[PDB]
Order: sequence, then C-alpha cells, then structure tokens
Amino acid sequence: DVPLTPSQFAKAKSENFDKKVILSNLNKPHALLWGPDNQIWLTERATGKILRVNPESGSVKTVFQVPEIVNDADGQNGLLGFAFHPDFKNNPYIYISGTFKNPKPNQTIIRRYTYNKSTDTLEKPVDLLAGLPSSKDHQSGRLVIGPDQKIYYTIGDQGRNQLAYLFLPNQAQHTPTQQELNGKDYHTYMGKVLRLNLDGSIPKDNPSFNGVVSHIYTLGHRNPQGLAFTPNGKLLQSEQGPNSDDEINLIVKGGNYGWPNVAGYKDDSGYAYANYSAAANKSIKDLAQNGVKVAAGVPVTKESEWTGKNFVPPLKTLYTVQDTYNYNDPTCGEMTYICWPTVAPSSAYVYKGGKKAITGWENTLLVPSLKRGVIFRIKLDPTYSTTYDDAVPMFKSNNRYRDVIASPDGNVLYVLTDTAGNVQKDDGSVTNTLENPGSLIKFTYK
Amino acid sequence: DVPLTPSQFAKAKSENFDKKVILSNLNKPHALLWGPDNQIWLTERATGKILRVNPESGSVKTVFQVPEIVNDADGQNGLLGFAFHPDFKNNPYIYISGTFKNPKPNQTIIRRYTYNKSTDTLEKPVDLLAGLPSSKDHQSGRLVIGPDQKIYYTIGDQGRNQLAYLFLPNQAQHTPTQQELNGKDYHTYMGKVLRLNLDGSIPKDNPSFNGVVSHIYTLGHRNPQGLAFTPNGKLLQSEQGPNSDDEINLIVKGGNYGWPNVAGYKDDSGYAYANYSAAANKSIKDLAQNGVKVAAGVPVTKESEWTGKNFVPPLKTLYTVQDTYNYNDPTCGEMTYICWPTVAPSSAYVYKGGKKAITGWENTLLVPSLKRGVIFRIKLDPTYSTTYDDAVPMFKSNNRYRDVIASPDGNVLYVLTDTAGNVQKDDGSVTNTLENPGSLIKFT
Ligand SMILES: O=C(O)c1cc(C(=O)O)c2c(n1)C(=O)C(=O)c1cc(C(=O)O)[nH]c1-2
Ligand SMILES: O=C(O)c1cc(C(=O)O)c2c(n1)C(=O)C(=O)c1cc(C(=O)O)[nH]c1-2
Ligand SMILES: OC[C@H]1O[C@@H](O)[C@H](O)[C@@H](O)[C@@H]1O
Ligand SMILES: OC[C@H]1O[C@@H](O)[C@H](O)[C@@H](O)[C@@H]1O
Ligand SMILES: [Ca+2]
Ligand SMILES: [Ca+2]
Ligand SMILES: [Ca+2]
Ligand SMILES: [Ca+2]
Ligand SMILES: [Ca+2]
Ligand SMILES: [Ca+2]
Repeated sequence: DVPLTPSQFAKAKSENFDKKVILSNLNKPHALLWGPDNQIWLTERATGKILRVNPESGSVKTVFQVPEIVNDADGQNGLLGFAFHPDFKNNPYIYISGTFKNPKPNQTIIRRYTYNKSTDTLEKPVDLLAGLPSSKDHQSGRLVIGPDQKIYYTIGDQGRNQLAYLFLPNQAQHTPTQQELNGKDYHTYMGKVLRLNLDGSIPKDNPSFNGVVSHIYTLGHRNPQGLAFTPNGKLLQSEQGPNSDDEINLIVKGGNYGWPNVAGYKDDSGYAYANYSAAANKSIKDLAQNGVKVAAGVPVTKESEWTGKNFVPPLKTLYTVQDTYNYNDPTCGEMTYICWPTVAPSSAYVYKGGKKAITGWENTLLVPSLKRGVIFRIKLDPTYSTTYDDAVPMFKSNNRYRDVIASPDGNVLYVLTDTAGNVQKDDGSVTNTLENPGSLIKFTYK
Repeated sequence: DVPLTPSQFAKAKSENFDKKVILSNLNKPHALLWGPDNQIWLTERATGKILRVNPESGSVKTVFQVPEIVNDADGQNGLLGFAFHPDFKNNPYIYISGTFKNPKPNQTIIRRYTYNKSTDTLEKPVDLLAGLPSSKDHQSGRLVIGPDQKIYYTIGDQGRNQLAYLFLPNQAQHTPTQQELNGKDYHTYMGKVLRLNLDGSIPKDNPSFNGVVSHIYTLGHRNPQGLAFTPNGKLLQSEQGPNSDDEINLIVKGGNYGWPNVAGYKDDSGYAYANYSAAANKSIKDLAQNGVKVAAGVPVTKESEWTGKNFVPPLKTLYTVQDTYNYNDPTCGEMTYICWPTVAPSSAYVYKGGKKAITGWENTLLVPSLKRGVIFRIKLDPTYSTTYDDAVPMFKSNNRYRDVIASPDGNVLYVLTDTAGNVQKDDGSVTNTLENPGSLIKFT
C-alpha cells in the first residue's frame, strides 16, 4: 500500500469510542490477554512481572514475577511470549518466553508455568525449549497455541545487518543441519516462526527444510511481533520491515517470507539487499537508504536476483515506495526514521465480535502502530484469504500502541502503550512526549 | 513481479519436451478442452466451428458450426465461451457464448446445446442469457461450470477507455439497478465475472451490489481471459492489464478487482487512471503512457485516490514497474507495445497431474502468453492460497500461445497458437511471422 499523509493519520481520532485510562507508568507493558478468569492479564517486558487487572476497578495484582529475566534499557529483550493453555479449566498452564543468561551473553527460553488457583500464583516451571538466540534487537517473541494444540512462536532476526549488529550475517534464510539439531544448536533459529509440541519437542509433521525437520515452521522473517489464528484455523501475522514494507502475512507451513533478500513484494522497489557481513571492511557506514543507495564495498542483491524457493509474498505492505523515495526527509529532524514509509506494527489481533460486536468489524485484523500512534483496522473476506481495501487508522494520539485485545462481547478494546519512545505528531513532526506513558487504556464503543 | 528480459524469455526453450504439430490449418483457434469422451475439443472463433480431435491419431471432425456467429477481422469477437456439463453422460449439454447480431450492433449470448451421440452433432439450442454487451475488444469470454454447478463467465470491459472506444466510459465498476435487471438491461455487465444458474437465471445466493443481486459475481476487471477451478474449489483467474500489471487473481464472491481505477496492486506505480470519457477534448489523443503522462484535458485519478470498496489485489502481477519506466521502447520499433512490461495471458489452466505427472508441477497454474511466446508455470501452495516464487516461462517460440491443457495422465501438454499477430522474438524485436500459425501443438 501507499503511505498515508500526516493529515490522513491526524484525522483518525475515533470519536465513536469513549477512552478511559485504566493504568499508567507500567514498566514496558508488552502483551495483554483476556484471561480464563475473565480478567485482563498483561506482562512487563522490563521486570518479568505478570499483572492481572480487574477491568471494572482497574485494580492490579502482581500475580507473579518471572525470576532472572534479563532486560537492557536500550533493548527489546526481557519477558516476551505469553499465552494460556486453550483448555485452561482442565490444563492450568501459562506459557512464556524470556531473555535469560546463557550459562554455556543471553539465550531465549520458552517455559511453562502451572497456575495454582488456591495460592493464586505461578509454579512448577518447565523449560520447553532453551538455548534460543538472544539479542537487544528484533526478538519478536509472540507465542500462541494453535487449534492443533501446538506452540507457535516468532523469533526475530536478532537485528543483524543493521545498527549495532550491522556486520553479523542475517540468518533468516538459514536452517539447521541435522548435526546442529542433534547438538541442540539453534543459532539458525533467527527470523523464523517455530512450531513445537506442548512439551518443546519437534512435531514430526513440521516442514522439511534442506532435508531436516526442526522447530522451524516458516523462515525469512525480520521482526514479526504479531501472530494470531483466525476462527477458521488460518494464521495471520504482522511483521516490521526496514525503512519500508512492514507486512501483513498469511503463515503457511514451510513458506519462505523472503527476508532479508526481499522486503514486502519481490518488486525491486524501494529496497535492495546490502549484505554488510560480506562488506570489504567493517569500517563502511550504513547510509540507511534501504539498500537503494549504499557505500562502496558492500555487495547488494536485487530482490529479483535472489535464488531462494517457496517465496510467499505479503497480503499487505505498509508501505511500498519507489526507488526515488527520499529516506532522508528533513521534517523528522534528527529522527529521520520516523518519516520512513513504515508504521512499525507491534502486534496483530483477530477481532472476533461477540454479542455486542462493533458494526462493520466482521473479519477484521487489528494492528497497533508504534511510530504512528494509531491502531489499524484491516478487513479480510469471510474466509480470511485476502484483505479488502486498505489499513484504516484509528485512535490517533501521541502514543506508541504496543498491543490490543477486545472484550468477549466485542464492544470494548483494551490497549497497551509504550513507556517511552518517539511518536509522530498530528503534523508529521516527531515527539518523545507520550500522552499516556506505559498505560493500559480502554476504548468503549459508544 | 519484475519483468524478465528478452534474454530470459529467449532462454525458456524447454529442451526437455518434444514438440509435434497435431493440426495446422486452424482459423483463429481459441478454446480447447479435454472432453468427457477423452478427445480434444476446440473452437474456431471466427467460423464458429467446434472441432473434435483424436489425441492419439490426430484425426479431426467438425462436430458443429455455431450459426450466425459474428466476427470482425480486426476484432476479438466471435465464438468465445465453451464448456461441457460436468455430468455429461447424464446431462449431455454444451455451453457456449458467442457474438451475434442484436436485433434490438452485436450482443453476446450465453447458449446451451444438447449433444446427440447417435448423430454426433449439437441441437436444441437454448439461449440462457442474451443481450450481454459486445464489442471488438476485451470480450474475455471464458465459460466454466463450478463445483456448485453454476456457470461462471468472464465478460471484459469491452475495450472502453482505449483505442477505438477511448471516449466511452468504462463500466467495470458499475452495477445494475433493480430497475435495469427487471428490464433485462445488462449494459453494466462489462469487466465482470458473472455467476449464473444453468438455465441463465440469477443465483439466489449471488452477492449483492449497491443493493441488488444480479448475475455479477465479481467486478472491476479489464480482460480476464483465464478462469479455472482448483481441486479444492477455489477460482483462479488470469487477466490482461494495460501497458502493465497483467494479473493472476483468486476470485472471491463479491470482490472488486479494481479496474479501471487500479491496475495490479494499489501502489501508484507505473499506472494512473486517465478517464477520457471525462475529458472535454474529444480531440484529445492517448499518449499510451499508461496514465503516467497524458495530454492536457483528461482527468487523472491516482490508484491511492480511488474510493473503492472490497478491493482485492492480485496474487501476482506480470508485471509491475516504477513511474520512471519508459513505455516507448525502440527495440520494438513500430510495435512499441510488444516491449511493454506485460505478458498478455490468454488463458489459465490448473495442472492436475496424474499417473505421469511432471515432477514438481504439483499445484501449478499454467498461463499461456500471446506476446511473449511462452507458457508460464506458476506454483501455488497445496491449498491454492498463495503463489510460490515467480512465473517460470516455458516453450519459447515465435508463436502466440492461446490456450493450454494437459492429458489426464499429465505428461503431455496441448496448446493452441494464434493464426496471426505480433510476437516477441528471442532478441526483443517484434515479428508477425509466426512459426506455427493456428495450430494444435503437443508437448510430450
Ligand atoms: O521503520 C521504523 O520507522 C521503525 C520504527 C520502530 C519504532 O518506532 O519503534 C520500530 C521499527 N522500525 C522496526 O523496524 C522494529 O523492528 C521495531 C521494533 C520495535 C519495538 O519497540 O519493539 N520498534 C520498532
Ligand atoms: O500489453 C500488451 O502488450 C498486450 C498485448 C496483447 C497481444 O499480444 O495481443 C494483448 C494485450 N496487451 C491486451 O491487454 C489484451 O487485452 C489482449 C487481448 C488479446 C487477444 O488477442 O485476444 N491480445 C491482447
Ligand atoms: O532505525 C529505526 C528503528 O529500526 C528498528 O529496526 C530498530 O529495532 C529500532 O531500534 C530503531 O529505532
Ligand atoms: O495496444 C496493445 C494491445 O492492447 C490490448 O488492450 C488490445 O486488445 C490489443 O488489440 C492491442 O494490440
Ligand atoms: Ca522498520
Ligand atoms: Ca516478507
Ligand atoms: Ca520489495
Ligand atoms: Ca495489455
Ligand atoms: Ca485488478
Ligand atoms: Ca498498481
């Protein structure tokens, strides 16, 4: 899709909803879920805390704090994945993923907890999968349980080929040899959607990549922070792209989503793959022109020159631009990146309506934006096979929306906002003054 | 997708198949089917003839000639739609569409015939749907019977907003009023996928548009000459775009495929909608630069400015380019268009494999190209939800490929070629010298 203008974003205020801030100053609130007890449960990435909030009173209880969660002030690491067992009433388990120190500097671990109703706390931790890659950038970490009773987990590309990890070789396209696999060497588990048994083992029916069946379900991902099943069993996803081409994807077994060789469509438009890990020397700068313009010494491959297989294009890009696009626009001052044609999608939620469903929201996907301060509504057809029209911005504000859910009746939305960061103002200019720092906000349909 | 180069087409010779011309004297062969009798049936668009060919021997019989078929030498009209009833043994009907004079100058008519095996001919014609738009351009006309036992028919935009119909207002986005339906006025039946009952009536479960349920199933199409159901009931389609953005689409009930406001993706790249019907200068010329550059006077709408509803993007474009693209390529001397970043897909065929299935052709869609002289192989995932990778060209030749099918076994392909027309040679130049004019060719 084509980028919206600052003016089109600005007018998306959603006057049809009543806003009520339930909590503020949470410490990097990250994920929220409608609980099996009909209470709002949410995580604090920074502290490892799992909070349960009473929707009516806003009353908060710190149900549990995951011990030894490692978090960097300037990183996207910490407590990430969070889900309940689908049949909680009979299988009182909570699944999480987190950044922990790797004895063998960090690792990501997927772990199960048992919820104790009588003591109201989490207990009996079991590490399902440990030794996973870890870094300060592009961790992803969305964790869901599918209709097939498997764990689906997004693990980002770790930030390789940009910023502080500029010269590390991106592994989004790499998959394990049986040897690595036998040694539980999961270094290729970057830029992937993993599928695992509820006990952490490899599903016998997982896709085969280069002759090996591992935890990988799909590959070629950058930073997929949104993952949600539809009522008919399909898997929708949102993913952060570089300077362009954030994506909405449909996740299909064994698919290759192209990163980093391809961003968005295979269109050679507005992006090219500059592999700094192959650059002549580690002294060259990243011009930050999305590979369209690069410094001498770095090998660039067009999306059309890539030779990978099973490439699956996105359903929708936010956004795609042409080679002439200016990635250095002097409107976002020293925070140029905020003016890039992206929306920085932080999650992905399948709206399921209910007895008070919101008019016209059937088969929609809600996708919160960090840098634009809106929540997008994206319509699909009734079979969730295609999108209809464009991503509609809602709830415009000077906030970084991090996650969103709806109440069972469907007439109330609950959203989380970031504690700090940059957001685009009504006039396209950049601000780090967030209206609702680290909040739990409720939007009630009038 | 990004355009291949002359050299990339040139190299798609498919030295792994054996070519053998089965028939070569055809006059504008258009559609070909694998018949319920295990013979190959094909049509001649200009003559209205329906031929049957023995796949083994190559013996051919003219089973019937549809009477009073109208065809302009310079046109795409004639006998178009052609399908068999799915339960032929018990319902020996053949469904066609054809250009006929309109007493009330032409109209398109969807008609049924009954097959008589003892006399081996067609009879008892029944007009299912008449009074459909007709013109010399963009007729489309693919006719298929779905798993729901309904007729699905593609009807083009009639060429409006280009060439001889430049100043006519494109109706791809228009739908009928309940008053037009009641009156059997089907003028809005342009640039659509229609869905009809086997008797021509309106299916009670068809989609509703602007308040009315008509034969329209989907709208916003240019020239969709390809239509094929997959084994799991999905509807794949191919469609001719203008100077760019030919499409592979997945047809979903009530979808809007964007034409003419949007070509390919809604990306504002390489196309814009210049509405000549709205220009004040009937004097205005078409610069033929795909809306990127136009003469003064004609109103232009960007893809991103369109206020459409239910817009469904293509699965794949052949091809998409940027605004810096030059639509005036010298390599193609006089026939500049041939060098345009399109492939001109004339059909769409779902490869069903079989006992001798071509290795790795599982879940593929075959798309013949007129202007490039290839057959593209397009891979989809096993649920026919997404494409995998790109369109792989095959059988490069100086021929205009018009249709393609496979034998039940899956190891032989049958293709039709045009009698005449321009085709891109191995090195980019255009030639009107076709290697196998109007033939039925088999690739083993
Ligand atoms: O392209 C951008 O302008 C932009 C902005 C942001 C952001 O505002 O945080 C992120 C990203 N990109 C991005 O690619 C990304 O992976 C990302 C992750 C996060 C996050 O806070 O977890 N923000 C962003
Ligand atoms: O863009 C092109 O270069 C190009 C070429 C051709 C062609 O070769 O005839 C057709 C088209 N476009 C086209 O848009 C189109 O609708 C069309 C129909 C036919 C036909 O012969 O039935 N050719 C073409
Ligand atoms: O450079 C723009 C943004 O790019 C993202 O890939 C990084 O994770 C963010 O830290 C950064 O602010
Ligand atoms: O102009 C290029 C081609 O464009 C198509 O839209 C027309 O149907 C063909 O007759 C024409 O040759
Ligand atoms: Ca980004
Ligand atoms: Ca991708
Ligand atoms: Ca791209
Ligand atoms: Ca064309
Ligand atoms: Ca279209
Ligand atoms: Ca377009």
